[PDB]
Amino acid sequence: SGFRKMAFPSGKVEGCMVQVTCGTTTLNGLWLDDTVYCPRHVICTAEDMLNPNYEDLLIRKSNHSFLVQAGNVQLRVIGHSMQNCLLRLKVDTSNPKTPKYKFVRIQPGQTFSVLACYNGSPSGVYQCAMRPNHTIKGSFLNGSCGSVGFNIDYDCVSFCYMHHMELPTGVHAGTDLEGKFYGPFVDRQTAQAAGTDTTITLNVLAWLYAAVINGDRWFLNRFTTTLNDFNLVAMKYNYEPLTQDHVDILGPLSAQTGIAVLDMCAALKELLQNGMNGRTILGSTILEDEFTPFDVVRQCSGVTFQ
Amino acid sequence: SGFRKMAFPSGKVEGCMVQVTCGTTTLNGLWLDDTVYCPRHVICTAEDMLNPNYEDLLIRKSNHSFLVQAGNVQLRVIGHSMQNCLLRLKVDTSNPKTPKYKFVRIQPGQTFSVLACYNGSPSGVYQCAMRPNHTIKGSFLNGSCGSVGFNIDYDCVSFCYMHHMELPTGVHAGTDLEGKFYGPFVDRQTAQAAGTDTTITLNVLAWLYAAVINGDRWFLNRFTTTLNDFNLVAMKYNYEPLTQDHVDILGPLSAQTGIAVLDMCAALKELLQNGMNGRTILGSTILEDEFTPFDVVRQCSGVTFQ
Ligand SMILES: *[C@@H](CC(=O)OCC)[C@H](C[C@@H]1CCNC1=O)NC(=O)[C@H](Cc1ccccc1)NC(=O)[C@H](CCC(=O)OC(C)(C)C)NC(=O)OCc1ccccc1
Ligand SMILES: *[C@@H](CC(=O)OCC)[C@H](C[C@@H]1CCNC1=O)NC(=O)[C@H](Cc1ccccc1)NC(=O)[C@H](CCC(=O)OC(C)(C)C)NC(=O)OCc1ccccc1
Repeated sequence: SGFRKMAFPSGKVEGCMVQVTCGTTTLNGLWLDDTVYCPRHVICTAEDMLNPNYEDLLIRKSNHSFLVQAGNVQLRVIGHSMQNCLLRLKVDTSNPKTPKYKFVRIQPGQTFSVLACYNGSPSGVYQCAMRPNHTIKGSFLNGSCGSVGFNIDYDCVSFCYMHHMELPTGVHAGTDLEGKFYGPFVDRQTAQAAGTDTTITLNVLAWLYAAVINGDRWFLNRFTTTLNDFNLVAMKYNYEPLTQDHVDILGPLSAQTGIAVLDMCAALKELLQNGMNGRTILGSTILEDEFTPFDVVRQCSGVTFQ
Repeated sequence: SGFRKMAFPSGKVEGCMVQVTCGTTTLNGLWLDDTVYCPRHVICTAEDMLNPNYEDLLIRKSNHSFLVQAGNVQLRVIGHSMQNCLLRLKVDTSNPKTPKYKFVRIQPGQTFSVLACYNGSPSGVYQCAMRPNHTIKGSFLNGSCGSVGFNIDYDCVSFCYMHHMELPTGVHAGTDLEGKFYGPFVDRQTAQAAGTDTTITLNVLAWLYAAVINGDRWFLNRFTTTLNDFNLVAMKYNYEPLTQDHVDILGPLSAQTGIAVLDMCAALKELLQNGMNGRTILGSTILEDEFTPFDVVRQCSGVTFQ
């Protein structure tokens, strides 16, 4: 029993972190096979940051403009190219610790583990959701750029995020491992702001299923709702519209608990309208939206505490 | 910026996890050098669980009664002994992945990272506090016994917890790596219950410092309090008494923010008495008690967002 925000074991990713220096800028890189991936903003200096032209900044560098350190060992750069907002630095050594991996672009609402890293050395791990507005609520200081986000399926690491920047609200933006940003953001110091966010409805519902599997039913009611009547209420409370796809995704959790999705929806409608009356759900006084249905299945018992 | 419950990178601990079988019971073991540590309740079968005599159960086993698997490789047991509620199985191979490590007995209120493990294979990592009543609010299923808790200082792993059992409230109990339980609990299936818990006052205060360092001051007030007047209020709200030692521990955070401890105490007194008025602190609608002062210093910038 219990329910915690649980990150993937980070060992396979720790063995891939390096430090990348260019001029007086140091940040983190990811070393797989004989390539090191890092944010391209490593090539900026102070002033470059406002209006940098990366093609023009890069063509001015050689291979030996880049210093790469793996632990206490210098990796020699024998090649470099730019791919979107990332650099791909070819090095002379293949990483002997390279796990099976994939690059994946996660979708809004999905979760992943972040390995916060400084000067190429891992310092902590925590679980994030990709918000609807394409930012994450991370925890990052200066020097954390190039820290990556990932999931693990079997023994395969699916990398999905590389950290690039912090926005004025203290939330975070970055790219997939193709260097394509999540959201409308750009790697330069303009006046960009996170758009308005929404509560992730599918996840709140998954988490209500988790509470049931774990033995708690207090928030349920005798009612049902239609997808549409639910969505009218959803909009009023800044929740994402529920779709039939979301209803189908919730199938297996519905089956394990015996609670029809739209019945769980009515329960949710009631919680939004009435509050929790000073009670908790899985120890929480608020409606948690950062566990997916897959997160609940991965953590909860396959047997309901009936 | 940001503030997350952050676990230590788990790689050094993942390389030490094995599976230990005895009869039809499988659980996790920790492999350092040529010793594997596991809960001694591995030697119980069904019925043994209520009134087991471990000395009598153990003397009936040989070395080859124990099956130990490291990944896909069988480690041969050449020795075994009991130490408190743990077994120490000597094996023929020294773990080539043994990190620098210590065994430490953590104190109530202190935190640590848990590597949840099943059948010797790590499945997730999350941060816990040791509650005042010597339990943790973990997330564990059947097969999770022998999963360990740890901190990392530099590159040294300080192991502090091994998981043994779940109590009726869904919270968890276990031992240090000497096999001595945290709390009055015993490794048999009696009618034991967690004692009443308390809120960890020192940590709540550390977390209020974290909120200030991160730029937020809304909860402060013009008042001060004495240690004693504070404690009268503390008792009324099920908070631990504040001690002078706690005040001294909070020194560096006090210094970084310019807020005297007892002034932060007055602010806390006010929050307990009045509530948060529908506002959040570091994104939380409740007073968080699972970050130590060391957790705040390890995660927050050394520069206050003034
Ligand atoms: C990692 C970079 C690194 O590790 O090595 C040194 C370059 C930084 C991590 C950030 C900083 C704190 N926490 C983090 O997550 N990333 C950056 O410093 C990037 C750098 C950069 C350089 C060139 C081109 C593009 C990006 N910059 C930012 O994150 C930047 C920080 C501004 C900020 O919000 O912090 C304070 C201290 C001023 C409050 N953010 C940014 O430009 O956002 C857009 C914006 C700027 C100004 C006004 C309004 C919006
Ligand atoms: C790990 C053991 C393992 O991995 O391999 C198989 C042995 C178990 C992890 C627990 C179970 C679910 N989550 C966890 O954290 N640990 C146990 O099963 C131990 C086993 C044991 C055997 C012999 C001697 C001592 C301990 N037992 C318990 O945790 C036990 C479980 C009872 C429980 O609360 O679960 C449900 C399903 C019945 C709700 N807890 C226990 O004995 O607590 C004291 C108590 C028992 C009965 C009534 C009141 C209090």
